[PDB]
Amino acid sequence: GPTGTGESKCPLMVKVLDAVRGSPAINVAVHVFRKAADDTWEPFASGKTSESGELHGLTTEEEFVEGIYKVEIDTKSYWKALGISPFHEHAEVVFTANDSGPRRYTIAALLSPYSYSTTAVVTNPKE
Amino acid sequence: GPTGTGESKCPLMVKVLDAVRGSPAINVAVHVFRKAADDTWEPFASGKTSESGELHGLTTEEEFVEGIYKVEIDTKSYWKALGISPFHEHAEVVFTANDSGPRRYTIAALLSPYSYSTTAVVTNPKE
Ligand SMILES: CC1=C(/C=C/C(C)=C/C=C\C(C)=C/C(=O)O)C(C)(C)CCC1
Ligand SMILES: CC1=C(/C=C/C(C)=C/C=C\C(C)=C/C(=O)O)C(C)(C)CCC1
Repeated sequence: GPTGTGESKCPLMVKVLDAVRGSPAINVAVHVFRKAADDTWEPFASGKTSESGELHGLTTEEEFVEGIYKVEIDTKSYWKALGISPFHEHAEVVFTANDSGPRRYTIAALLSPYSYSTTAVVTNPKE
Repeated sequence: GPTGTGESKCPLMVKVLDAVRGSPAINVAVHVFRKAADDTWEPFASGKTSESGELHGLTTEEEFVEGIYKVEIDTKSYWKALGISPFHEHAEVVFTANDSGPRRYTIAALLSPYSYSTTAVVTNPKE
């Protein structure tokens, strides 16, 4: 498993779906941050979802150390570009990772203009 | 039940449900904040949900002016009290409050240990 800003066995993956059109939510910007020593959020990784609504390759197993991470989904620009003025500014998922060892995390979000749902699927690696 | 920063017509209400037990999520801490010129968040109101899982009297119409607000729900303390290991650190809902539109805002949240869903009901009448 590789080291730095690429994809190991992809420890963090984000998947976003659209509940109004019944399709993946394409081109949604995603920003990830790690809480720093000094209690503030430092930028950790970023990207855009693909044609299938997924974003892989945000980090490696070597760079994804234990910590508190924040994944911010720009849902507002997403809906605005489809001409809807949605309710939320963005959708955020904050969680503690790899505190009992490394794990793979998939963060999924289902979006509607006035509602969002999020779920996480966590698997214990090995290959 | 409870309250916050003083009781009026109830321009903002929060309701929290438990998907694991099919009940209202009681005694959950809720904090609300208003975004400031310097872009940081300032405390605005807070409280704990009552027996029916609702939190009212957080603000009043004079004080609730346009801006961007953040509602933070301490979901982690809620699952720990139940003996469940939860995934999220808390649930946040960030939205812009506008005059133009409707006035009553109900933010509802349905919690599971690895997943949460949030919806907003914005009306002209009550609740
Ligand atoms: C049910 C559900 C969710 C998970 C969806 C997943 C895990 C979808 C995987 C593949 C799909 C839906 C088909 C596809 O890409 O073609 C999320 C967390 C969004 C929250 C709302 C309820
Ligand atoms: C969040 C949530 C849910 C609960 C909603 C509740 C308890 C709403 C109460 C009042 C509302 C939404 C405003 C209105 O008075 O019209 C259900 C179980 C549907 C599942 C999806 C997630």
